[PDB]
Amino acid sequence: EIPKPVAPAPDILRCAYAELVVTDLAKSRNFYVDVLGLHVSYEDENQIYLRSFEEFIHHNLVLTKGPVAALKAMAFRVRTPEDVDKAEAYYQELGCRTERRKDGFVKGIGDALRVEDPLGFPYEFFFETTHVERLHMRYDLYSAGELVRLDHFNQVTPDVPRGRKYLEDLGFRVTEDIQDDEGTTYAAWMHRKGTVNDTALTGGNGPRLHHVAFSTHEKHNIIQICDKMGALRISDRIERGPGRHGVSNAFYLYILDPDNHRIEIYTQDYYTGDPDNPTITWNVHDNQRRDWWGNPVVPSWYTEASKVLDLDGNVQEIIERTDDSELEVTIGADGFSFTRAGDEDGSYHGQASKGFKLG
Amino acid sequence: EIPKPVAPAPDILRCAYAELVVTDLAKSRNFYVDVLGLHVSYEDENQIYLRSFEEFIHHNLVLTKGPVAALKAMAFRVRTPEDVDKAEAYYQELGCRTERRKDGFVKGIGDALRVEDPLGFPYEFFFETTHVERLHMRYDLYSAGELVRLDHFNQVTPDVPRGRKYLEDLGFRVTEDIQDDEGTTYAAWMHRKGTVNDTALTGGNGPRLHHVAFSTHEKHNIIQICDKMGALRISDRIERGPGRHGVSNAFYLYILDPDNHRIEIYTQDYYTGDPDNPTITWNVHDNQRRDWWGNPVVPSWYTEASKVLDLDGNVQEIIERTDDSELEVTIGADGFSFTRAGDEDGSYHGQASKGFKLG
Amino acid sequence: EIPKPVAPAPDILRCAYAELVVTDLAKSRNFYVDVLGLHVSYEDENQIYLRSFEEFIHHNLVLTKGPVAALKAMAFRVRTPEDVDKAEAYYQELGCRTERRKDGFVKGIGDALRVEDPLGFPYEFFFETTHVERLHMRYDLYSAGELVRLDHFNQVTPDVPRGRKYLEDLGFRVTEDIQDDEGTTYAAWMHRKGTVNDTALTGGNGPRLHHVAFSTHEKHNIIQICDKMGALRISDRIERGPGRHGVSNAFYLYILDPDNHRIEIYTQDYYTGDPDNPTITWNVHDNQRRDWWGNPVVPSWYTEASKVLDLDGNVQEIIERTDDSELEVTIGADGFSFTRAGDEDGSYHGQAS
Amino acid sequence: EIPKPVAPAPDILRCAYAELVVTDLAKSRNFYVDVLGLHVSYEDENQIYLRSFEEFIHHNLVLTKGPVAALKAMAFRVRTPEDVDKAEAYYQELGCRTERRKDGFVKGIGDALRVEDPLGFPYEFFFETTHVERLHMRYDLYSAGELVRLDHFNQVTPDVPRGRKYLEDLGFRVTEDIQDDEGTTYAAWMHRKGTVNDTALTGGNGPRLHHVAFSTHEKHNIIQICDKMGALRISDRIERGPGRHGVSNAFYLYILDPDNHRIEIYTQDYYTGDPDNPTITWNVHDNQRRDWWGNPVVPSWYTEASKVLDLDGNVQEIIERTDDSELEVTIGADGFSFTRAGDEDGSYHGQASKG
Ligand SMILES: O=[N+]([O-])c1ccc(O)c(O)c1
Ligand SMILES: O=[N+]([O-])c1ccc(O)c(O)c1
Ligand SMILES: O=[N+]([O-])c1ccc(O)c(O)c1
Ligand SMILES: O=[N+]([O-])c1ccc(O)c(O)c1
Ligand SMILES: [Ca+2]
Ligand SMILES: [Fe+2]
Ligand SMILES: [Fe+2]
Ligand SMILES: [Fe+2]
Ligand SMILES: [Fe+2]
Repeated sequence: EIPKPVAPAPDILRCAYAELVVTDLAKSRNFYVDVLGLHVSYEDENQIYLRSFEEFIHHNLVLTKGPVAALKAMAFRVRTPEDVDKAEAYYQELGCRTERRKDGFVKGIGDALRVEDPLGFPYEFFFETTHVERLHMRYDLYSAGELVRLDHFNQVTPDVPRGRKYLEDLGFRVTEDIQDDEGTTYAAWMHRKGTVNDTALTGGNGPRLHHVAFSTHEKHNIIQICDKMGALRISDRIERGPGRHGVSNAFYLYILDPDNHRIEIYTQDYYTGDPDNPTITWNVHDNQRRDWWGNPVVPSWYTEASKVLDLDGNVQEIIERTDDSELEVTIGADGFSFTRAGDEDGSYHGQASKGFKLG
Repeated sequence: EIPKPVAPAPDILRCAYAELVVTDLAKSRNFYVDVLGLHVSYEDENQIYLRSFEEFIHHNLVLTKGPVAALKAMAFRVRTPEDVDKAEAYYQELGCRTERRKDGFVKGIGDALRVEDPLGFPYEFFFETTHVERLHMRYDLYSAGELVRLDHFNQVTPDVPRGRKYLEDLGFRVTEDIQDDEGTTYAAWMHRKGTVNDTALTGGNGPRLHHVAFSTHEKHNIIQICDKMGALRISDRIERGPGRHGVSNAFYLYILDPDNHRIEIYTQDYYTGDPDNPTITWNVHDNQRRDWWGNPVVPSWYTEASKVLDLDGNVQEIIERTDDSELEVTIGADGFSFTRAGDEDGSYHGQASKGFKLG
Repeated sequence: EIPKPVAPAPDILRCAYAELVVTDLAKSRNFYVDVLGLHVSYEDENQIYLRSFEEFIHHNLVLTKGPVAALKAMAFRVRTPEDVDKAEAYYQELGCRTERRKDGFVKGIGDALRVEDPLGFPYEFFFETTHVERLHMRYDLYSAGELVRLDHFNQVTPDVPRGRKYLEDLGFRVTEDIQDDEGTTYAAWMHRKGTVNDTALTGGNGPRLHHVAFSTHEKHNIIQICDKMGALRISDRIERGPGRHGVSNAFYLYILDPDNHRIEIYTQDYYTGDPDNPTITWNVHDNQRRDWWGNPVVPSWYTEASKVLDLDGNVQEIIERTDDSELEVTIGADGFSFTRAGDEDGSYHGQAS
Repeated sequence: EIPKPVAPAPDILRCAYAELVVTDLAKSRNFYVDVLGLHVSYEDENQIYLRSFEEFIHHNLVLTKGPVAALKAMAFRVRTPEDVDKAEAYYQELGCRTERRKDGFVKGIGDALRVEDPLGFPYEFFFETTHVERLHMRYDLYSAGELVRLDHFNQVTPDVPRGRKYLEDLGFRVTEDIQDDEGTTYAAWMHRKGTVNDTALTGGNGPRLHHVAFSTHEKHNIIQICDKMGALRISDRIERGPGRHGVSNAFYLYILDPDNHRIEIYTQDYYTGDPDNPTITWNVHDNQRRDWWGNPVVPSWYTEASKVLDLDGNVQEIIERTDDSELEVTIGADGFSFTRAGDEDGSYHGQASKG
């Protein structure tokens, strides 16, 4: 169990940006700029800085050229400069390695703290950032698939309850989770900004980064991303979806960047900002929990995720999950899922929904 | 081969309605009225007559209680009363069984001809019909999933070129089809009303009815039908979709009624009314042909379809397809499909796309 | 009355394109290409040829540089090559001036007949056209405001019944109209292709071209056009809408090009292909007939429209409507409209809504 | 000027509900339930408690039968039970009349403080509320016009800067405002929950309630409300819109209930939760500031607004605005607006846009 520090937690506003290491900067630029339409704040031979349509901070995504594709940092904005000091004290009390740079790790961010958190994830906390032109009414630029905000991160970690307690002490509130009747937690979603999540924990070998999520205004904007991928004959890069989630109630799509970093496109979840927001627990065997329409979850969604780096830039060692596997208990050989609790009709035994089995 | 009659073809306007035999009338009413929101023109203990939001003719769907669920008639409206006489002469010259009723087979239809056509299907031709209130501006009734028009039928038949040639002589024009490089045809779509199709042929054991399709205004209306089915905890009756089709370019969904009759919800195909409208042929191995986003086609879509009746109400004997099976050549153990023609990346061998094999 | 020819009418498929004369080609190009996103089929220093997303014929719009902005031709595609000969015989019998060019008037059209029709409008009939890449699945090109098809034309003419009967003889069927209890017709919509309209008649001084209409897939695509015009700070070129029409039930928007040619963006009207399609007549005083939500129709919509050219390229003289004016009877000083017939609550007198 | 208390401000989460006095409970029910589709949490012969599709607290709207239609309370939920104590101390230091009830003023709310605030408005602060079934995935109930959240209130008050300072001290942050080149402020928007507003101030004679706003998921849902109103032949109850706002960037519609209470339908504004969120100031003569498409703002939108009650249920006396009137300066006889700053073309003198 990760103890609660005596030192006060930093006041975290929201997820703010991710820095992803990519192997071919021009290929990655083609995906995030030419395909997905993100807006360039700055670029050079080594990095691309990108932001969503409604953002006013410098960026929501930094692509950094390097030898091994991986998550380098997931960054959260805090409420005041002083909260960066609070973060440093808090993580030092937790016995974590930290690095502080008064003028930032990446361009357009000022005083910043990066940490190897207790789950092995590279987190950044910052307040100071270069404001840029907020493009929210630049409909002369607006794409039919426009990504309007950064919404969340999702992390793969072997022990979800351990992680959940640590994030709750840091001030995230769990909005939804997936459990079974035998005490296992498979996933949890938790927020600061009053949406279903700012980060989330998915049970699996880790630390690895499951995805970064961007939102659109409307469901048709997500449809258009699919449509455009078809027209560009890159439909093999659509991993899963589009769908309606059970957890979050958002309309969703998962796609894969050139280094296989998974990106979610997301819209129309609900308000969670009240402190007694009802926490929703879904049973892992409920076949509407991930896709509300019952569509099967592709096995790569459960097995594949991005490497993460330590503060030296080396890949973090993976620790195997020993708790039960969501894949195995739902769509694997001894798996089970239901449409209606207690009804054999519309249940699935040892395979996925809708007539499919694991490849 | 089906010869072209000397007698002139009737001038067919459009698909108009289907008569489906259903086993439990109240359960079918719950599906078509309470779930899907179709509008009742007439009903009693034996039949329910249903129409779409923008229709002015008496009905688009007749549910007839009977012992064996099946298609009893697929009905086309012709341009004038005299075209019914033309249909009679045309099918008599073909040597088909016909039955003429001056006062109709179903309520709200007048003089009508039913035939057991050369492919074994019960076709109706009629002009006269009782007009009803056209509900197209009744936004006090409009549902979030509103079905606005009847769009088309789709028929399963073993020999597609044989059926296509016969429908062309009837005045239907091919818009799109699916072939392989060695001369096999798997499917064809053909129209009278200037959309992608009024009826279509799917290669398979037949005669069977693959589906009846209704339109919505917008893509979100289709999404709502899925969302409603999830809320009603009947997501197991969502067979396939939602998606974007390759062929037709329509946004789509397939669902199953209580007797397993398949209903397609469909929107935003293109205009085909010019006589040199460009035909489009897709290769059967192109994994964007059916779902443009590359999502796998569930095997039941290829295997399952409704019985059809002869004019005595008995089930038509099925004739087996001898040409290659689309299922087998694409997603079966020796199947294959591609994302980009000639590229092994994004190709699938012996399984479906996205990581699934056949269940 | 325009008598019906004994010569058979050409079989008209649909409205196909318009040729608009524009005064500043580059400014017009910025509007139709950079603002509206139409696709270039051909251009040079004198003309731009444009098409919609789902089109396979060469173009839906030809912009031709000239001294005086006007409609030069409104073109209808006919079913066969022989229908061009039929059109020529038909209009000759009508006593109209005609001009046949076996190699076309504009690029990408072959054998074509232009006429000064009995209402003073320059109509073209053609079959042959150069096919181009149908862009209907080119979602790499698709705009948030994408114009997907050419839908219809709308003509201003002084005597709507006279024009209506002429168009009915040509095979157009009336789908909707606006009348009053006195028996005056203010407007009528008529089709060949099985939508509410291919060419409509608006009562007013004419011949003038009221608008050309393009369709989108969805209502949000129309919203986006408005939003883009705001961002470009050209919201003054949004004339009327967005709204829901009563007549047609379509979602709509009217905007003005750099020469004040009016373009409608339009979506989601209904199927009219059956020959007994029920005709809908609205009362001119019904405040939901034009905008279903009861928003007022600004006077410029009734009074302003494009000049049209004769076959020499000179502007056609205008004939003043003598029938009652829809503007005057609804929003002028003695006009009125209602929300509910017979209810003074929600009625407007001498005054728009 | 309203002084800043020594006492700490309550931590306000969001706007939560309004109580509206209505004169005919059945006609109001028909508007809010049958036309607009709001969900009944509770009703009896005196009151209807309504909530939006995604709400879990007891209600977002209380309709209370009474002799004079008016706003009775605009309620904000606070973060903790202790914040209701803080609210009470804060308003007492401001010298405002307060009333606290441990068991609530309306059903489904527990310990609650109502105040007559420094601008004459009846504010409620509460934490405790009865949770109900959150209908957010009840797509079996979902309307083509579904109202999904309560978004904000908008208040008419004669002196905007005076009010703005008071709300900022309470912890609201200004997101957008409208000013001119002569030192006048015409409107301001301010939030707690990280949207463009939870309440807003519109310069005018007051206290009056300008509107209550509810959100939809998508723009077509707003369109459907207009289409349904046409089908019901009540299009005369559509006041303004639908449109795109300049301020807030939201898609919008304004309609009128049977007592003329104005309801906004609203979707797709932007995130404001960062404390240095950039504040946007529009010029009052910019004809894209209220409707981005330059559609004219009807004079009733400026002149008409609901009465508000004091804690005894009596109508608050209206104080006249002496600052310049947005109506007069933009669409009055001597008004002016522009499409492009400094461009005569697309400008309007002494009349509204679009003819
Ligand atoms: O329901 N799941 O599959 C979820 C729900 C929300 C998420 O953002 C996600 O990435 C997974
Ligand atoms: O691409 N296919 O799967 C199609 C395309 C159009 C249809 O109407 C259909 O039922 C199947
Ligand atoms: O109702 N009107 O104002 C209409 C309806 C359809 C149209 O295409 C139009 O241009 C005007
Ligand atoms: O721009 N205005 O007109 C606005 C902007 C936002 C609002 O919520 C409003 O009621 C008015
Ligand atoms: Ca268990
Ligand atoms: Fe996610
Ligand atoms: Fe189909
Ligand atoms: Fe029009
Ligand atoms: Fe508002």
